[PDB]
Amino acid sequence: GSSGSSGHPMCKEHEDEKINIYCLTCEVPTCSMCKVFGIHKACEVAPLQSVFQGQKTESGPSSG
Ligand SMILES: [Zn+2]
Ligand SMILES: [Zn+2]
Repeated sequence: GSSGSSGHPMCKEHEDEKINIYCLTCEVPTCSMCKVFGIHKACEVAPLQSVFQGQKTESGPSSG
């Protein structure tokens, strides 16, 4: 009706990969390998741990 069971979102690229970090730009909970070794470079990932206000992305250049 309205309520129901729901699991955790898994990275689209890696069907079998427990999400480690969460993306902001696109607003999608993706892994880190996709951010450091993927297309999620220009995006802004944060420490899923807490994910407090303010960006924490310094290491890693941003591509077009
Ligand atoms: Zn992204
Ligand atoms: Zn991934």
